[PDB]
Amino acid sequence: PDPCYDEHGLPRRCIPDFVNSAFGKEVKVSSTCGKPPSRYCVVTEKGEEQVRSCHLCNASDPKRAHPPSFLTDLNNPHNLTCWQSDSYVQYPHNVTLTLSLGKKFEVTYVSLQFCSPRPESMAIYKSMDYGKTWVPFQFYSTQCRKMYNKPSRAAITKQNEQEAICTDSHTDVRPLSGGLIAFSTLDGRPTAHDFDNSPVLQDWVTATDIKVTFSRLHTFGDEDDSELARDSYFYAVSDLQVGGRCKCNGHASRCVRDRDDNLVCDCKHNTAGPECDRCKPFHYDRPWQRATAREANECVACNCNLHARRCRFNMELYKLSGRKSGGVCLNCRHNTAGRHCHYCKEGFYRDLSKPISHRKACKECDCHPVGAAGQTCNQTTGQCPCKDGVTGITCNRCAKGYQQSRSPIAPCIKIP
Ligand SMILES: *[C@@H]1O[C@H](CO)[C@@H](O)[C@H](O)[C@H]1NC(C)=O
Ligand SMILES: *[C@@H]1O[C@H](CO)[C@@H](O)[C@H](O)[C@H]1NC(C)=O
Ligand SMILES: *[C@@H]1O[C@H](CO)[C@@H](O)[C@H](O)[C@H]1NC(C)=O
Ligand SMILES: [Ca+2]
Ligand SMILES: [Cl-]
Ligand SMILES: [Cl-]
Ligand SMILES: [Mg+2]
Repeated sequence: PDPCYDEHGLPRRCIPDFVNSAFGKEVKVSSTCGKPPSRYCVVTEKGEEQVRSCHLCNASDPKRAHPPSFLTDLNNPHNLTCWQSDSYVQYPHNVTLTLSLGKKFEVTYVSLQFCSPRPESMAIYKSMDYGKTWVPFQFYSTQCRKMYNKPSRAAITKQNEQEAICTDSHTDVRPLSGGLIAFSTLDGRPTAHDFDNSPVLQDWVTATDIKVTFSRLHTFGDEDDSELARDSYFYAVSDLQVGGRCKCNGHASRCVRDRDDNLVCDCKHNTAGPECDRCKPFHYDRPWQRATAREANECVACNCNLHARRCRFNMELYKLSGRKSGGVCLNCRHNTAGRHCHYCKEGFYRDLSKPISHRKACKECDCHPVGAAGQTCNQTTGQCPCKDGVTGITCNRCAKGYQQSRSPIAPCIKIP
C-alpha cells in the first residue's frame, strides 16, 4: 500500500522515483532561428577531408523549423529533433536556456546532447529560489581564468564541497555532431558516498531552476584580416535532461498537483511545506528532521488534553525532557490552563469524576457565601476555605460538636 509506512502502521523513510524532470517541460531560450527565416551553412567531414553543406531555418515551416520544444521532446536517435539558435551570436554574447521546474528538486545529472559541435565555453547554473538568483553548478572552458575567472580543475576538498569546478574537458571538437555534456552534481565530492548524512551536499543538489549558458564558440572554418566569414556559427541541441527527484526530505513517496495548481510533495509523517521541510500544525512536540534509512523522524502531536487547538515547540523543555517532549499548548479552552492544559484555572476546580479531556473537566467553584471564609476553592480538590465551625467541600455544613446559628458572620458555634 503506502511506502511511506511500515507493513504495520509505522513511518519509514520514503523517496519519490528518480526521473528526468525536464521531459516535455518548456524551456526558455535566449534565441531561436527562423525569425526572420535564414540560411545556415555547416562545415563537416567525410573522415579524410572537409565537406560543407547549406540549409534553411524557417519558423513557419515544420520540416524546416527548430523550436525550443525540441529540447525536451521524446528523443529518438534515428529521427533527431534539434533546437537551433540564431547566428552571429558569439563571444561576447551568449545563448541561454532556462528550465523552471516550479518545485525544488534533488539534481543528480544535467545532460546535453548537441547537434552543432559543443561550445568552447559554457556554464551550468542552478536557482534555489524560483528564478530570482543563480549560483554556478559547473564551468566548461579551454581558458578558465580568462573566460570565467576560475582556476583550472580545482580539487574539491571537504572544506568546500559547494564550489563549481571549471574544466577544459568536454570542450573539444570532434564531435561536430552529437557531442554529449554530462554534469554530475555529486562527482568528485568527498562526502557523496555519504550523501544521506551530508547536509551540505543535500543543499548543493537542490534546485528549482536550471540554467545553461553558452559563451564562446568554436570556429571550424577556419581567413585573417577582413574575413566576413562565409560560415555561420550557432548552437544546436537535440536533447536536454536533468535527472533526479522531487525533494521531500524523505517524508514523501511522491509529488502531486495542488487545488492551486502547484507541484508539492504529497507529504506524510505529520509534515507540511512544499519540501516537507517543517512540521504540520499542532505537531510541534519534537523538532523537525530529515528522514533517514535508520530514522523516519515523524513530527509528533502536541498533547493538549483536547482543550486546545494550537501549540508551540519549546527547545529548552525538549532538552530538559531528555529530548522526549518539547510542546506546550496555547490558549487552553474550557477553563483549563498549563503546559498540557492539564489543570483547571483559578476560580475553578477539577471534577475528578470526569476524565481530563472532558469539556466539563473543570467545575466552577461553588463556595458557600456564609459558611466559607473566602470564595476561591482549591483547584485540585474543590475545597473552599472553611470558617471555624464549618465543613463540607462547599463549606455548607456544621461540624459535629458545633451547632448552626442564624448568623452570616458566625454560622457554627461550639457546644459547651
Ligand atoms: C517559409 O516556409 C513557409 C511555409 O509555410 C513559406 O510559406 C514561406 O515562403 C517560407 N519563407 C518565408 C516564411 O519567408
Ligand atoms: C521524423 O519525425 C517526424 C515527426 O512527426 C516524422 O513526421 C517523420 O516522418 C520522421 N522521419 C523519419 C524518416 O522517420
Ligand atoms: C551572457 O553571459 C554573461 C557571461 O556569460 C552574463 O554575465 C550575462 O548576464 C549574459 N547576458 C546578459 C545578461 O547580458
Ligand atoms: Ca529533441
Ligand atoms: Cl536540426
Ligand atoms: Cl569529452
Ligand atoms: Mg541543425
